Amino acid sequence: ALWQFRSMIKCAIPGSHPLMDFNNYGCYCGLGGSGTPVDELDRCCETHDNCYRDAKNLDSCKFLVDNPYTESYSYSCSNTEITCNSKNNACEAFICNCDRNAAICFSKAPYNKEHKNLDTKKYC
Ligand SMILES: C[C@H](CCC(=O)NCCS(=O)(=O)O)[C@H]1CC[C@H]2[C@@H]3[C@H](O)C[C@@H]4C[C@H](O)CC[C@]4(C)[C@H]3CC[C@]12C
Ligand SMILES: [Ca+2]
Ligand SMILES: [Ca+2]
Ligand SMILES: [Ca+2]
Ligand SMILES: [Cl-]
Ligand SMILES: [Cl-]
Ligand SMILES: [Cl-]
Ligand SMILES: [Cl-]
Repeated sequence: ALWQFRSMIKCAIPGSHPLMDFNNYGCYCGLGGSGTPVDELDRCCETHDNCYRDAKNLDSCKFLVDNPYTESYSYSCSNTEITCNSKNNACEAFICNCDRNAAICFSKAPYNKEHKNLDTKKYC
C-alpha cells in the first residue's frame, strides 16, 4: 500500500528526514506520468508506474477501486535490506516487489534539484 511504500523507501534510504513529505519529481514521480523520464530517479518512477500498470492487467488480481496502491502487504527491513514476506498472496507479492525494486532504484539515483516539481505540461 502507498503508506508502506513510503516506509520501505525510508528503509532503503535511512536518510536524515523521516516524514519529510515527498514532493513530485520529474515526469513520473507523482500521480500519473507522461512523456519520457528525465533522469535516473525519474526512470525509477516510470518503471514503478509501469509495474503498477502490469499489476492492473493481472487476470487473477483486481484491486479496490482498481488502485494497486490500496493493496497492503507484509515486508521487513534490516540494514537497509528489504524483504517481502513470502506469505503475501500473489497480488500482494507482485505489488510488494514493484515497491521494493523502486526503493532500491531510488537509493542509487542522484537527486537533481532542478527536476523537483517540474513543469510536466511543458517538459514531459
Ligand atoms: C526517494 C526520492 C528522493 C527524496 C529526496 O532526497 N528529496 C530531497 C529534496 S530536497 O532536495 O531536500 O528538496 C523521492 C523523489 C520524488 C518522490 C516520489 C513523489 O513524491 C511522488 C509519490 C509521493 C507518495 O507520498 C510516495 C510515493 C512517491 C512515488 C514518492 C517516492 C519517493 C521519491 C521518488
Ligand atoms: Ca507516477
Ligand atoms: Ca479483488
Ligand atoms: Ca492486502
Ligand atoms: Cl505515485
Ligand atoms: Cl503527475
Ligand atoms: Cl483484492
Ligand atoms: Cl475487488
